[PDB]
Amino acid sequence: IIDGYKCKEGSHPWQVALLKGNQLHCGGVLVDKYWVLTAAHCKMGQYQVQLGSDKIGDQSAQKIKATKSFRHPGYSTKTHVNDIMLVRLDEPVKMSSKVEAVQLPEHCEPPGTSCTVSGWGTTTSPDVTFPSDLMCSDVKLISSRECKKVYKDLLGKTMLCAGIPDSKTNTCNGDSGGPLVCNDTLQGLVSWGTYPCGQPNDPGVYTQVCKYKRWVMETMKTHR
Repeated sequence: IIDGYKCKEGSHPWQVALLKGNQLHCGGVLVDKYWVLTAAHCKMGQYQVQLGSDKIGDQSAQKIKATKSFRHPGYSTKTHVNDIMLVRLDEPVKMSSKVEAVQLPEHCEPPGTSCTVSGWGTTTSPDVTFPSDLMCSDVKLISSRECKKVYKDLLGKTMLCAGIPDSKTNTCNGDSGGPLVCNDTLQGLVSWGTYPCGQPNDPGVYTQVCKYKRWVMETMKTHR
């Protein structure tokens, strides 16, 4: 997160870190005791999922291993359309004041809605610095029609854009898969941006979670 702020202790109990062993690979968001939602480009054969702390590599926070990933079958390694993936934990996580599933959206929030995205991505670019504490950035949903003025054909129908005009406040490397929450629901997953990060008027780009409600439900289901 570029030009962000330290998220407030325990206001983000749905935040998880996907680690490659010890080391930050991606963000993620808890959606149930057994399931984590993240970007498809974050996929690995296994993860260690850190839950329940704002501090990355917190020795007190529980890590749960996960080996099974369910990428949206439409994911494109070329365009990054459908950049969403569910991950099944090896064991369920106990809920508490530091660990809580996020609210999945019932509707799509419109342009202009105020949001916050969080992660442990670098706070500088291109020269990288990785933080201990979870960082937050307040952004606003930008309409497809505006965002297209910048990104043109790069933008698919289920990519959502967010940012602040004339401001560097944005996502960056390591923030991938993390939550964009607007109005107490998850509206986005961090997908991509321009590089270097934090360029004014270059929106951050997100998988628009309201468009995948059937798929998430179908994939998570536990009964029928």
